[PDB]
Amino acid sequence: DGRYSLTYIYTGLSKHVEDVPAFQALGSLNDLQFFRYNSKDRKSQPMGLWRQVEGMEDWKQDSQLQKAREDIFMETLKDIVEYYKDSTGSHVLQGRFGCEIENNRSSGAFWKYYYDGKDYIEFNKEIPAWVPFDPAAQITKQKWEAEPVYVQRAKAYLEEECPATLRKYLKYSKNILDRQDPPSVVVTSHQAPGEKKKLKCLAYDFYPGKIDVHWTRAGEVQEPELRGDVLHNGNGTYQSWVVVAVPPQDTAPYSCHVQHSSLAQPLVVPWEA
Ligand SMILES: *[C@@H]1O[C@H](CO)[C@@H](O[C@@H]2O[C@H](CO)[C@@H](O)[C@H](O)[C@H]2NC(C)=O)[C@H](O)[C@H]1NC(C)=O
Ligand SMILES: *[C@@H]1O[C@H](CO)[C@@H](O)[C@H](O)[C@H]1NC(C)=O
Repeated sequence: DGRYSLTYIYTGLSKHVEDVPAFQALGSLNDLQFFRYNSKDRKSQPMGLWRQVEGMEDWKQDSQLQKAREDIFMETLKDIVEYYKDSTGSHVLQGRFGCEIENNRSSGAFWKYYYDGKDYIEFNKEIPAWVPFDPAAQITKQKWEAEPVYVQRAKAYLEEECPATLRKYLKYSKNILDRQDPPSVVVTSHQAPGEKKKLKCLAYDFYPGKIDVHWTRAGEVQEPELRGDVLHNGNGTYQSWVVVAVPPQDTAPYSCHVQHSSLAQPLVVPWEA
């Protein structure tokens, strides 16, 4: 088996402006986002290729869960501002948590918070306890450890529930995270009035993202003039391109090359002037 990670990111603003939700949550599985939730619509919604996966999660229920998470989160943000006596200001609290497995074996877990961008508090499951980094965190810690169960629960969340959720999801996501969709390529050219002719090699509809794309001028690998790539989350696919400018009198042979993990051997696509 390989590496898999389940990450969540919560964002809360103490004085949100118009059109910006006070609370936002999102979740990822590896390099893809599978869900989202904000305090405006208050609904946990699958995203990307997960919008088509059935029976992996009861979104209606997970929404009740996010609403409850939101309440605690925003109360936390509220208490920090109350502590700095600055409710007139605009502040942010960000949370990060999740885990990762490698070869079906839990390989890591994390739970950390940031206030106005600085480390606020984080959970150390080995102790187990919260570690304050900011003075107001001393209060927060006192609250999250007011009963013996609490840390026990937090430790149980990272060591048992989270990795269980991740495994459950992997069961329904093989057709998503384990894909090896081969790249479709397209060589194209454009002549800018006054400029040289440029050739653009495009690799698309492929996954995983790791890919090798380069041109060759007479069997000679060229230095790209431009270069970019993108991940279309709704699709779960990448696109990577390269662009070379060609001398207005060059006659040499131009061919594009693509190497990807899903290919038994590299691909070549010459440009026919
Ligand atoms: C995945 O989504 C991307 C982005 O929506 C698709 O790319 C678009 O494809 C259409 C027609 O093929 C083009 O007209 C658009 O210009 C493309 N968007 C851009 C700017 O990248 C892609 O085709 C989708 N792949 C699959 C397999 O559905
Ligand atoms: C790991 O995968 C096995 C099958 O490969 C599964 O039965 C098990 O529940 C998973 N996690 C463990 C070791 O509990």
